[PDB]
Formats: sequence, C-alpha cells, structure tokens
Amino acid sequence: QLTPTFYDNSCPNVSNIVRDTIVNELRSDPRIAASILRLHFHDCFVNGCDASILLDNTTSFRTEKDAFGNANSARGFPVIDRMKAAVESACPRTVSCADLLTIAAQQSVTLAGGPSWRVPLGRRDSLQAFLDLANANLPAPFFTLPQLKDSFRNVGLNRSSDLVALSGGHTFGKNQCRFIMDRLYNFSNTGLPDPTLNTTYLQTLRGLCPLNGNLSALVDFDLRTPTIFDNKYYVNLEEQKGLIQSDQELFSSPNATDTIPLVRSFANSTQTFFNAFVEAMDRMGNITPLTGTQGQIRLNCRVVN
Ligand code: HEM
Ligand SMILES: COc1cc(/C=C/C(=O)O)ccc1O
Ligand SMILES: COc1cc(/C=C/C(=O)O)ccc1O
Ligand SMILES: [C-]#N
Ligand SMILES: [Ca+2]
Ligand SMILES: [Ca+2]
Repeated sequence: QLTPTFYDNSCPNVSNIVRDTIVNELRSDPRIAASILRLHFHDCFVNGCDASILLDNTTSFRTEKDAFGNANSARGFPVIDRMKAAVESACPRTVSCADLLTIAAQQSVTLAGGPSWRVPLGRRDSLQAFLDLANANLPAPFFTLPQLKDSFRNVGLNRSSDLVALSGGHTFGKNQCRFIMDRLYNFSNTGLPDPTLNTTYLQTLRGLCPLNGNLSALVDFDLRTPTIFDNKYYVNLEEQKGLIQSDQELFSSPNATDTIPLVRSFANSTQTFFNAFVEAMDRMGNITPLTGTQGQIRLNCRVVN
C-alpha cells in the first residue's frame, strides 16, 4: 500500500535535502549518482527494499557488504549516512532508510539527466541482514540470459521489460577490468574473446585491461555518455558494444527473441525508455516491503535501533 504522498505532511522537504546532498557530492565524486542507484537495486533484490544492505556486521548475522556482488564493489555508504543525518535533523524518526535510499536513487537518476517522478513511499527497515540470500539472489556479469531472467523472476519481476529497462542503469558508472577479462582473452574456456564483442571496441578494452594487468582498474559502462543518464546504453548494444556479458546478452542471446524488440524500442526513443524505466523502477521498489508497523524506522542506517 505504498503512496508517493507518504511524507507530504510529516517531512515535506525530504526529497530536497536528498537532492542537495547528491549535488554537493557530485562536485568531488562524479560517480556517486551511479553508485547510489546500484545500492538501491542491491537493496530490493535481497528480501525487498528494506535497507538490509546498509546494515554492518553483528555477532549473530553477517553483513551483505561481504557478498560477492558487494565486497570491494558497492560504495557510497558514507553519503547515505550524511543525507540520513540531514533528514533526521529536519524530521526526526520519520523517514525510513529504505525510503531514503529509494528517493536517493530517483534523485540520482534525475540529476544525471534522466526522468523525474515521485516514488511510492512508506517502506520500513529490516531487523536483520541476509548475506547468504545476497550471494544467492544478486545476478552476476557472467550470467546467461536465462539466468538473468530467472534472477529477476525469483524476486518477483516476471516481465522482460523489467529486465531490459532496469539494465539501462548501465548508461552511467564504472566496472572493473576483473569482470570482463574472460570476454577479452578467454571466453567460456575457448581461448578466444567473446564473439559478441565488437572487435574495434575489443582493442580499446584490451588497452585498458591488459593480460596480467590491474584487475581493479575501472572502465566506463557507456562509451558514448559515461556520466549522463540517457538511452545511449541501448544504442551501444545494437553495435555489440555492451561492456559486460549480461549487457550484450539482452541483444545477442539465443534466448533474446523477447528482449531484442525492447532494446530497439528504447534505443529509438528517449521517452519510451524513460517511461519504461520509471515503470520498472516502481515495480522493483514494490518488492516485498515492510509496511505499517512491520520493521522499524532506523535512526542510524548501519544498525538496528
Ligand atoms: C541485470 C543484471 C545485472 C548485473 C549482472 C550487473 C552487474 C554489474 C557489475 C558487474 C557492475 C560493476 C561492479 C564493479 O566493478 O565493482 C555493475 C555496476 C553498476 N550497475 Fe549493474 N548489474 C545488473 C543490473 C543493474 C540494475 C538493475 C541496476 C539499476 C537499476 C544496476 C546499476 C548499476 C550501476 C549504476 C553501476 C555503476 C556503479 C558505480 O559506478 O559505482 N545494475 N553492475
Ligand atoms: C532543511 O534543509 C533543506 C531544506 C530545503 C527546502 C527546500 C524547499 O522547500 O524547496 C532544501 C535543502 C535543504 O538542505
Ligand atoms: C561485482 O559485481 C557483482 C558480482 C557478482 C558475482 C560474482 C561472483 O559470483 O564471483 C554478482 C553481482 C555483482 O553485481
Ligand atoms: C549492478 N549490480
Ligand atoms: Ca534488502
Ligand atoms: Ca549514458
């Protein structure tokens, strides 16, 4: 029963405080809008959007931050702390960490040039973190299209539009050499690069990510507009210039009969992509929320009250 008006009486400036925090951080860290969107996705795919990802380690449960999809990868946690502190100062004990992160993701998208919309609100915060579930549920860059579809369905997103539109988050941000080395030098034990990678881009990427090189070096997900939220991600796919395997599979998989037309539709029209992104974002944001009196409004996003 979420609603976009949930804080219109109790904390009417929450989205403004969130926005100003991100505007400021972007001057020194141009990557932070992308990092924050990713945090929200990794929240919603593990027991729902319940801020379980923000919890640090305790002696009775491990943090999701040591999951394969989060360790030495997920980032931005201090920025979420700063905006939470600012909102707590303005509207004490009102806005859940789960909702804060949902607003932060939306405002990140708008600030980077994407659509503007009011997210549904009224989620509450978990009482535990789920490390094993994060290892089970977050999809990996080496997944096939059937594995990606199974990963989305497992959490409740059955639609191929959900998968294709939400993969558009890779219109900005960075990726480590580590996750493309197989594609550049030895794909699926063939001793060859992935044939679905454009051979001119292949040269470029080998230059950035040499064999025996720094596996933690960073590369841009979108070679056209690395920091702008736009539909250029889909244009790249159509040219075999998706960066990671899971990107290019949306256009090139044997199982892509349903996803190819969505990829083209989104490359062809900014409005069609933005409308679908908003619709899929709100469906992801509605995965198994705690509401009403279930869970908490956490005061410090890293610890249960
Ligand atoms: C469909 C399956 C997906 C997989 C396999 C995947 C995989 C990845 C991987 C491997 C990275 C780079 C991590 C690093 O190098 O440490 C990345 C980054 C990122 N992903 Fe995804 N992702 C997927 C879906 C999504 C979705 C649904 C969104 C959001 C709507 C998202 C938003 C992003 C962003 C914005 C970044 C850049 C983060 C920054 O630069 O800090 N991804 N993803
Ligand atoms: C209390 O802090 C803030 C309040 C606002 C209000 C904005 C508006 O009413 O448009 C904006 C930024 C802030 O940091
Ligand atoms: C770093 O990004 C990710 C890595 C994995 C999995 C890695 C593995 O199984 O080794 C899954 C999701 C991610 O977002
Ligand atoms: C994306 N993780
Ligand atoms: Ca969660
Ligand atoms: Ca872009």
